[PDB]
Amino acid sequence: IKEMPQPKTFGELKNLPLLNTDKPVQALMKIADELGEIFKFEAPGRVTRYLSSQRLIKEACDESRFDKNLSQALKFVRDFAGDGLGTSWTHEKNWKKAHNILLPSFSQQAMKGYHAMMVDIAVQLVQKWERLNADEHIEVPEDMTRLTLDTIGLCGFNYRFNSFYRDQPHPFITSMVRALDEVMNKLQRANPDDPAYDENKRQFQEDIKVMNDLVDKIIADRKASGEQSDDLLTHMLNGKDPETGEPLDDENIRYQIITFLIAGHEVTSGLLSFALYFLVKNPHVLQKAAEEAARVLVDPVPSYKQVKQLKYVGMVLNEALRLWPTVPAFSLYAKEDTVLGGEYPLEKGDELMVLIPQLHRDKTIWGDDVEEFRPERFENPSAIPQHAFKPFGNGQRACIGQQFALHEATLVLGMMLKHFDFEDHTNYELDIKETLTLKPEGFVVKAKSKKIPL
Ligand code: HEM
Ligand SMILES: O=C(CCCCCn1ccnc1)N[C@@H](Cc1ccccc1)C(=O)O
Repeated sequence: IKEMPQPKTFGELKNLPLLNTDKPVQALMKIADELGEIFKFEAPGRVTRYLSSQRLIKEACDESRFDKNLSQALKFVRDFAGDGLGTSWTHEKNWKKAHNILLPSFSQQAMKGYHAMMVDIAVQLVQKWERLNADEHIEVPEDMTRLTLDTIGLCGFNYRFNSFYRDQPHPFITSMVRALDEVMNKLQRANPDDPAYDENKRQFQEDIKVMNDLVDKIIADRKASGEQSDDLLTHMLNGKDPETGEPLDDENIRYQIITFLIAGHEVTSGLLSFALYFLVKNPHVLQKAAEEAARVLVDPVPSYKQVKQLKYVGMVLNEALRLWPTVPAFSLYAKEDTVLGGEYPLEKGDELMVLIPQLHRDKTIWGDDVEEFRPERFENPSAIPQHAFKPFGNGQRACIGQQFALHEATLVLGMMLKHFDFEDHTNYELDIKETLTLKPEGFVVKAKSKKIPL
């Protein structure tokens, strides 16, 4: 029996003030560096344990011993994502129902049907960059978010956000981002009941109403038109859970749409942003990825099959997910009393946090060059030990969107590498801005067209 370490405390507030910082994930990584593979973390009314080693996390990923927990972040997101798939407990009827209904909509096979709509947006991104003047640069996260948001709007409910036509965000996105911002602020409040936050709370209630009203209208409009487009909304309106034989109701459909819009916004564009960052910081890797793009993408527009042949691009994306996974943690609870790692006894209901970026730096798994960007680490998933790489979560509660995210990311990065040479013209210094996701803030490049037509 080992006593786990714990970072510095602040009297009655326990460890909570350590989260009152601009970059809490990066702060928690630094604590893990200092304290090792497990540390206790306490706040008023809260005890959890942060795990960072594959040795312990492989046990935590045992679904017979641990189930998904809603972290405080997820509990707060649930105020607007409801019992959508990402904020529901495994035992809620709507989790298994929606899971069973949506699985075929998200399979590798379903990507063949989304492919054309993803290409539509990817070409818009390429045309924007083809149309820049010589003296201009690219705001990378900003453009990647235009791409990923538009892609989930079109594939998700046949709706064009038309993000490449505008600077101001869509009304829905204004409220979604402000809601997510309130969540992060609320996690950092030492005195969350202070009347100083009454306005924040009033604003949050307003932003929830905007998200609900706008998505409910999307659903109502679709029902009234009878249109049967090949999108997630159509699948949810028509699908029946094989098990219960029931369809999802409209309220839960709205929560799923809200869930997908969160996931497909900065969470997914973060992957592309970090990938392009690592590529321009590693020119030999960029060249190898660019050589593959040119070899495989022989037609004016990529086909579904060509995207699947972009193996090295897929390895680039996995290595980007290894260093900066854009859902940086998830939470579990013990289903019964159990012992973690032969050393840490846990009681039924005890909570764990999996600190993914720190797992992905476990030198006993990856070797001493863990900070280097080497996509070749992913040549053979069979050489990687169990549960060493978890950017999409675990088990039946893993990311249902994983194939969607990787297909759109591989497609557009492939096209970017085919059509442009890239210059890190400012010698950009990585600055990772934290929301509930991660972004290389202010990352900019210049792109010189290879003048290959579409
Ligand atoms: C690179 C982009 C993405 C990453 C890194 C990511 C990561 C994750 C992770 C780690 C989880 C587990 C969370 C937990 O255990 O609390 C998760 C769950 C989920 N993700 Fe993603 N995701 C991405 C993109 C997407 C997209 C594009 C969609 C949908 C369009 C999506 C939909 C979901 C859903 C619905 C769940 C909940 C699944 C369930 O519990 O049944 N994700 N994601
Ligand atoms: O460590 C984290 C990282 C954030 C996890 C959410 C990530 N994500 C984003 C979208 N979907 C999930 N979050 C803990 C913080 C905490 C610990 C103890 C006491 C208070 C807060 C939590 O949210 O509970």
